Amino acid sequence: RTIGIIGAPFSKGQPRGGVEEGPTVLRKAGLLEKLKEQECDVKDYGDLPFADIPNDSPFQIVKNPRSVGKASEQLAGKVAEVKKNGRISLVLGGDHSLAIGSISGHARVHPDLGVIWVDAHTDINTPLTTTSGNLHGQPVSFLLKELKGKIPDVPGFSWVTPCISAKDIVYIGLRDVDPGEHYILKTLGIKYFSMTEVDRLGIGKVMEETLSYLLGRKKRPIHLSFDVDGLDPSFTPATGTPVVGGLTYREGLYITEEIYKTGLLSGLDIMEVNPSLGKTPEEVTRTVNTAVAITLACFGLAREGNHKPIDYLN
Amino acid sequence: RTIGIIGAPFSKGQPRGGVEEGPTVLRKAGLLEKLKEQECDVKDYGDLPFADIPNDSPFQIVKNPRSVGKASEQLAGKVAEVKKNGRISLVLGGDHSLAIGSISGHARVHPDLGVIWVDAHTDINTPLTTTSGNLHGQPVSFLLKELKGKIPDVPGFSWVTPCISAKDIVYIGLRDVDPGEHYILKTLGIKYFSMTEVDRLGIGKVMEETLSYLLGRKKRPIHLSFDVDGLDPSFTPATGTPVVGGLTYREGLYITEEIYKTGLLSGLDIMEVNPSLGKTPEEVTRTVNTAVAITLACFGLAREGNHKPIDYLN
Amino acid sequence: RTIGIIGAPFSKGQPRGGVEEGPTVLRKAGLLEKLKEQECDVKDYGDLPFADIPNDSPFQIVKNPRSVGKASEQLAGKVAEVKKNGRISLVLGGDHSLAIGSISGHARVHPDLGVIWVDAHTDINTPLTTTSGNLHGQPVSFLLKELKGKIPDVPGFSWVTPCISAKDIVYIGLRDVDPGEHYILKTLGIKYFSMTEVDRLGIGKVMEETLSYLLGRKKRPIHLSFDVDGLDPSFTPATGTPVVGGLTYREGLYITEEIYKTGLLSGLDIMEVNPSLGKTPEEVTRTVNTAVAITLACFGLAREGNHKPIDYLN
Ligand SMILES: N[C@@H](CCCC[B-](O)(O)O)C(=O)O
Ligand SMILES: N[C@@H](CCCC[B-](O)(O)O)C(=O)O
Ligand SMILES: N[C@@H](CCCC[B-](O)(O)O)C(=O)O
Ligand SMILES: [Co+2]
Ligand SMILES: [Co+2]
Ligand SMILES: [Co+2]
Ligand SMILES: [Co+2]
Ligand SMILES: [Co+2]
Ligand SMILES: [Co+2]
Repeated sequence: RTIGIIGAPFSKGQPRGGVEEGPTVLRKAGLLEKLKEQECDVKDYGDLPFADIPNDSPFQIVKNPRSVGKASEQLAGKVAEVKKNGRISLVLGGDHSLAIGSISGHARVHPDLGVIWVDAHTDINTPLTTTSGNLHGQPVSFLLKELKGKIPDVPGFSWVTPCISAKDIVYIGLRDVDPGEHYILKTLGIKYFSMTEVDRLGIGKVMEETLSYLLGRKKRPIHLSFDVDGLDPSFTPATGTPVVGGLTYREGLYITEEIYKTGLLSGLDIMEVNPSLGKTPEEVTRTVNTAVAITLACFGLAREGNHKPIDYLN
Repeated sequence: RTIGIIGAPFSKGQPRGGVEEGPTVLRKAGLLEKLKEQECDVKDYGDLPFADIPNDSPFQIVKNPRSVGKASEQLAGKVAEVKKNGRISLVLGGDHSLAIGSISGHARVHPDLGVIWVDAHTDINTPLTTTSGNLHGQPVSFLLKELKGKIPDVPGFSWVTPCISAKDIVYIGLRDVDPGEHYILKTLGIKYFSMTEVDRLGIGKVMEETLSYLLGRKKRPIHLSFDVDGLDPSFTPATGTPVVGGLTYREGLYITEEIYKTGLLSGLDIMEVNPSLGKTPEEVTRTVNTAVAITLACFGLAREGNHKPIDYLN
Repeated sequence: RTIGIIGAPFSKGQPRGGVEEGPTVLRKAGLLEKLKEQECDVKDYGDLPFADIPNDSPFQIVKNPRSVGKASEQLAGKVAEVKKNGRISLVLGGDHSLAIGSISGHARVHPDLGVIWVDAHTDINTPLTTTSGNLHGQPVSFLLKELKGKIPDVPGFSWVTPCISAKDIVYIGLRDVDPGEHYILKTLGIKYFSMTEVDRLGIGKVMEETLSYLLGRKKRPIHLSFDVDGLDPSFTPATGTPVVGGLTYREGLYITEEIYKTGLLSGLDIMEVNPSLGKTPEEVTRTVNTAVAITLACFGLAREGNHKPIDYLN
């Protein structure tokens, strides 16, 4: 599998700025090295340099819209470039708002992509439904074609064009969804597997249906947006919006192992890892370690084992 | 959903007296407020004042029988009253012995009720089978019609009349059952799902069968007696009789979310929460928080989300 | 059920010597007493005294081959003796290398035995595939008939005769398998349920298939080799090779409860418990406690309860 690593040290989609350290701690944990330890072809396109936009007052309640909108616009470009290089874009980012540019850039090359959004949240608040104003909780609303007409023209996002339909996305792990967000869920008929469905069906059936749902009619490129708060904070504590009762370490690896096995993974986001929020140096390493393990699984690392195409017994 | 809150600060069903603080810490955690934050109609009937019965020597091995028997008799009355007010009785109690009065009072109004008992124990010891003498581990024996004839006339329980049949109760979560208790299980043919069955079937199937079992022939009012030690102590540590290998936070919420969805919940007990037993201030908050989350789920709070009947996108 | 307890304080199959304390801490936790508390017939054949083999240089990369080979040869003899006494051999050991002698001795009496290997590892490295040289990670390679011809004549194992076929063994819990080990897995067609399969099917189906797999054609004696690192280190931290994402306390007990229920358990190993590796006195007790609970389950202790064949209500 050939990857296109892209560091995205951004945080203006939410209050806490430690998420910008994401690319740093992840790379320093040997991610690139570990990918190469596998049969992975890796090209690191570096960390995107997000220049400061000192003048960026709120748009109504929406915070740092110009900074956010510009970082996603830039990202979208780098992603598109890697997708043109015939590589799977791996976005080691800051907050989840970056998803807007990652998915957008991906769709430019493969407009028929299907999205898997693992998160404890749906992040589909509109600028009028969000109560926090944090954009890392509204990325999905900017992308849905069905929602084009409700989203106001927010400074910094003029370049955006909704690229995915409500039927081309599956949510897995939900356990903290706002009222307006849930209204949108049921109204647009979005397919989701909240923690209740996971508990009911088991992660195997959940993944079986998710993949059947998105790859029913035909095979299409898959984009996986992975918010680390989708996993229980007993696994990923150094994250800004933890919610108890999350997916287990195992369920996290099962999800990714199944996605990889599709052979259709083409876009991947690893978001919301914030070292600064770790209560102890071990919570940080535990969060980073869990984050790396999930990434390796997306590119082939299997729990049952791996082996090159040779005769080990000779 | 309309609730009838009833505080039951009682502890004489067992040794440790910190359980009496149950109503206090639960209410102070905003339970009433959080219920109102939902579409819940709440009337708090206050904390029942249990006067001291200084003269209450053991009956054979059975401890504090008069104190226990009187608190359940009183409770039964308050429950019946709330059930007559057309409200779902919510009993924030002390020890599980109170179940005797809660279920009894409930049955007075709805004699056809079905019982779901979530606990790590079966609490069906008779005064002759119990080895500890603690009544919080014998409540079920006073209620079963099938057992009427074996239970001795214990001071304080003359007012009791067995109200439920062995076939109108399901156990979920069992992992610490005494020999005589197990003998009673198999002999009366009581339906139960111990941790082994949960592991075997999954919580979804367990709940599917539990509800099919109790609501097969017809729909009937449901009484949920929830002992917090049914959940693993990694979730509810501040409890008197913890047993490892318990139901998860998720399984706990799944159970309740499914019960609520029946629309038949009419009686609820939240028992054995003892702040005094928390090893740290966080074990207390973790136990209380888990206790509140389970209660909210019984009245509609869903992990996938909630929304009023309006147009959020306008 | 009648047991034949055998202490095996050995550690030369790996670096750390604290595993030799296994028999000691296990017995001192009341294991023999607790077995008797059940309807178990127990005869403790004592702790095998492994004399020092001061002169034992590496064989290529393989470490302490003579010490290891001799301890398994001795063990095999004691096991065979207990199996001749019509008792179920219970091997409280040190490292997993001892499996070589336990299974070998067992097969002498019941050559048709079936093996269940619960571990986070496959321990099927050959002296030429192992990279660590630690024999506790190669035991399975000495036993497989299919592998006879690749394994070099290692000092200390001249007495060995491969006793099991690749089709008479099931692995459960795998999550850290070496490349050569995985090559062997797929090539010999060994049946296994890694953590991925557990996640996919559930432990109930996994056990259903494992037992159907080994007891399909006919009923045969079952040998359970239980490496405590098969369970998540949140349960068994005092172990030499911990790997996160392991089987839960519940899954561990479910496995054993199901094996016991077969009535065919005839050989049992409880390996890799190392007190010296516990970060705190509680990690040690937690590891030992978990180890005892699993053993009791193999001999009848059920979570739903137990009761003698009498009338408890009289
Ligand atoms: N729904 C909340 C929290 C969303 C959290 C964003 B996320 O999932 O990216 O961490 C909000 O709108 O602020
Ligand atoms: N079976 C034990 C323990 C029962 C625990 C009571 B419970 O479930 O309410 O906490 C006894 O009879 O003392
Ligand atoms: N595969 C590694 C680790 C095996 C661990 C051995 B065991 O499972 O017994 O703990 C090795 O060969 O050194
Ligand atoms: Co999130
Ligand atoms: Co998110
Ligand atoms: Co209990
Ligand atoms: Co109870
Ligand atoms: Co192992
Ligand atoms: Co092993």
